[PDB]
Amino acid sequence: DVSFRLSGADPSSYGMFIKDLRNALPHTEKVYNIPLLLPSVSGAGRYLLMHLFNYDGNTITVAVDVTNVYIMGYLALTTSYFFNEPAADLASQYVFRSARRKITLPYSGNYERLQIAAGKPREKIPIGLPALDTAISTLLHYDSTAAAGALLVLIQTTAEAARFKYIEQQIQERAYRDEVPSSATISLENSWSGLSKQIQLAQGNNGVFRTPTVLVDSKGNRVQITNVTSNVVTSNIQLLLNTKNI
Ligand SMILES: *[C@@H]1O[C@H](CO)[C@@H](O[C@@H]2O[C@H](CO)[C@@H](O)[C@H](O)[C@H]2NC(C)=O)[C@H](O)[C@H]1NC(C)=O
Ligand SMILES: CCCCCCCCCC[C@@H](O)[C@@H](CCCCCC)C(=O)O
Repeated sequence: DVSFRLSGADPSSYGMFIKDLRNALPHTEKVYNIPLLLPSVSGAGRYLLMHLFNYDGNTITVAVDVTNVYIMGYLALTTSYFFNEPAADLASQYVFRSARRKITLPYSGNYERLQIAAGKPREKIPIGLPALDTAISTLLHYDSTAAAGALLVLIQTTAEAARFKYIEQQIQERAYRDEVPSSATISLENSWSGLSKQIQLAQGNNGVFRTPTVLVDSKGNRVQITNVTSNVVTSNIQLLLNTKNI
């Protein structure tokens, strides 16, 4: 299990949490020095439990699939909550079994469905450590519309930060003040599967992408990523989705 406490949190302690999160994900192989997530894991070992504490010390436990960093559901007091998707239902067979009741959320976990439920794209949802504190508090008491927005915050400040050093740094900059994610942040989130695939395809292609990946940079300009010498590959991406899962 990994843990993060919003009470007394700073860029340093958040950085430690993201390191812990990355380190809790198993790999037997690195591709271009980037850990390669496993094709599959059987049993309860497939799921990592993140213990998150809001400023007041109230807690949720979040279940994360270690093969893809997808949040499947969470526990809030004695109630478990899972996304409306087969992978999450499967997760409910292994985690939070001692919960008194189980609620299935009226949406899947994908960005498009969550944005519809929340009533706004994540371009317009501020993120940061204060937003994460809010998200935790929101998830403690069931409200499906509010929960959609909270989950959009949660996914980006945990899973996406684990996947990209740039996103981790973005959240560290937002330690005491929320701000909507940069277009670069959104771009990286959307391209994680694509980048993971192409980095793996580069293995037998002299470090060259079979298909170029289009990203928006920090300055806000659209750039093409064609090979492994790109800063996105050498410095940014921290975890690779296995091509068996793409
Ligand atoms: C591999 O990727 C790099 C980009 O990371 C490519 O180089 C850039 O491409 C041209 C010059 O060739 C310039 O417009 C850019 O300024 C370069 N960027 C950087 C950061 O140097 C390179 O062309 C690619 N190589 C192959 C074989 O595809
Ligand atoms: C893709 C259609 C159904 C969703 C399948 C699993 C995705 C939900 C699992 C958690 C998810 O929110 C991920 C990030 C979202 C990626 C989906 C956007 C298209 C996560 O928890 O980081």
